[PDB]
Amino acid sequence: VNSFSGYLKLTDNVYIKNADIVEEAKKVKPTVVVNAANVYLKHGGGVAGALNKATNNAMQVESDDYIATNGPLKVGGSCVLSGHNLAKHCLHVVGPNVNKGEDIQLLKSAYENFNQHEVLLAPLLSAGIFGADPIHSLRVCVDTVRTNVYLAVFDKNLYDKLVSSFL
Ligand SMILES: O=C(N[C@H]1c2ccccc2C[C@H]1C(=O)O)c1ccc(NC(=O)C2CC2)cc1
Repeated sequence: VNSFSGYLKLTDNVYIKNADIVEEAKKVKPTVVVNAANVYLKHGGGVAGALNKATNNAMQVESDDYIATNGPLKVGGSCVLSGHNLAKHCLHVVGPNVNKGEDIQLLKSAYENFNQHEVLLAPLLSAGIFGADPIHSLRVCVDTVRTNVYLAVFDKNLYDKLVSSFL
């Protein structure tokens, strides 16, 4: 039993809710919140900008030190950093950004990072300002992630479309 509330169950291990991932993280304080990161960990907008703002920019400060030491992530890769006031840990995962021309096949590799964590609160990777089709992202999630994932979808209209079209 866990503390996630109001989710629709899609499969054995994937759950979905119309929710603001920031508000959801603040209430649940999950072990892992996933950030929709880029390779530079520049958290300017979308989910990343929102999560970083909620940390009062502490996420960005920590991220800048990470990059200065380690260099950029790979598209499809991830790193574990602090969850600050939102979660124990933040798993920064880089899905391909279609608005930069990155290969959508890398979306499966991106979701594979979730399998290193037993339970996660997450957005749909490569959705929103990353330019992928969220219906496709949900399909890849379901077909790739085997651990327990609680998906937060900010837009109610999109949430309803994702549920109604789910196979
Ligand atoms: O952009 C956002 N979500 C979309 C996005 C973008 C980029 C990558 C993946 C995704 C998934 C997509 C979604 O709706 O699930 C987003 C989510 C939450 C906030 N919360 C706040 O601003 C708090 C109220 C002050 C802001 C933006």
